[PDB]
Amino acid sequence: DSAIFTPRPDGSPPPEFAERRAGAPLAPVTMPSGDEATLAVRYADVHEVLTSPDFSRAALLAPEAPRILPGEEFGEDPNALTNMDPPRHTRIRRVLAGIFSPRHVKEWHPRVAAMTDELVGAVATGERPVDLVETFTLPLPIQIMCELMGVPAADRRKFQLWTDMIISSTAFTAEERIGAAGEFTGYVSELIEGRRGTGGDALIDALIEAHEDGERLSEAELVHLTVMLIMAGYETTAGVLARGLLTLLTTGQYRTLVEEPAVIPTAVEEILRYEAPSDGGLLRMPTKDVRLPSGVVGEGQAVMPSMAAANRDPEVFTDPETFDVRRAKCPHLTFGQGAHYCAGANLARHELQVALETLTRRLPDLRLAVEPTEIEWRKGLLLRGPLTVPVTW
Ligand code: HEM
Repeated sequence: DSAIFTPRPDGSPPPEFAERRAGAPLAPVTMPSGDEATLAVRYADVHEVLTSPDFSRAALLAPEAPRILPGEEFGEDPNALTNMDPPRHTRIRRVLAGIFSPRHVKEWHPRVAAMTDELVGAVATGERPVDLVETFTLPLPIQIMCELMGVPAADRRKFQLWTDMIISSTAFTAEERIGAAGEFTGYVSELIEGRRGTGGDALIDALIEAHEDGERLSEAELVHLTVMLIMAGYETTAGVLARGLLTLLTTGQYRTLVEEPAVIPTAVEEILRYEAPSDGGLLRMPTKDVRLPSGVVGEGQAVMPSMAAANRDPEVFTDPETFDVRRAKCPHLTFGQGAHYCAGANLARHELQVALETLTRRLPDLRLAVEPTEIEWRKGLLLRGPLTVPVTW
């Protein structure tokens, strides 16, 4: 297991979050690696940990630094954006801010709608019951990312299988995951070679142009970013989408969106808040003693921010354990905050919105085909979600 506390059979939070928010807001936690870190669970603390300039990400690559998981995985690549500090991080963050500008993401809206229509159309004209994960919530983000990256349809499954292997640290050995990452990268390098200089207007072309014309990305940064964007845009989105649809169906609030589609934008934010798929996040190393709202974290003592625990803090969210698609106030931290705020947040939010728009439009009578306790879940602190979501109509 890679769960933060006891592995859980559903999407409910571990009781230690509420216990800690009440009586131990900044206390050590033993991570799956066996190393310790300070677990921040209150929203005020997590928000400061994510936004303060007095924390480092690159310091966690040092040999004696705490690690979240046992082994030497791929979050140790010094060319990964999540492992960088300013000024290097600043340069690449500025490149990505232009590439993912609201104007540029809006230009990708039609492809997002086309892929969503295709997959919902296939469900609606097919047999029932169906597993909505295999037929929709899993394929949709990876197909979108593959389209935006100029990947042929025939290769989407390889990308899905490679990503699943690389992120499933407890399911495959390091040799297997290293091998998949080597294929992934190798494919992406050949993709760039066949794509560069041909005048496309996709995400992949904007990344290539940043390297070739701007000289604002190195070759290793370009290749690593392209792989990361695919992996992040696929798994995290797919997990939030499956968790959110399961919760909509179990609470009966799917019907709320069918009858009042104007609620879908607040529903997307509430799904992000309530089904935040990572109980824990990337560690932050204090580069000096940092005064947080609940206490001081010492220089050199790494902090785990829990965005999921922050997302249920009653100081910020009234009735935080209630799922309410009409919730007006929803400043969740599911996309993080500060320097490493999700670079794809606009695209991810739009995908979720269009998924719910299209499912409720085409399949208004959708309902669970099994009792929710028959569904198996992933357990790990970096990504939890249901394995299947059987539905019918
Ligand atoms: C629902 C979907 C998603 C969620 C909940 C999510 C969440 C996050 C979070 C929490 C972070 C910051 C991690 C930290 O600071 O420790 C992050 C970073 C990032 N996300 Fe997203 N993500 C989602 C979708 C996407 C999509 C669609 C893309 C790209 C197409 C993307 C690209 C990135 C990248 C590149 C970073 C690193 C930014 C940096 O370190 O400067 N994500 N994401």
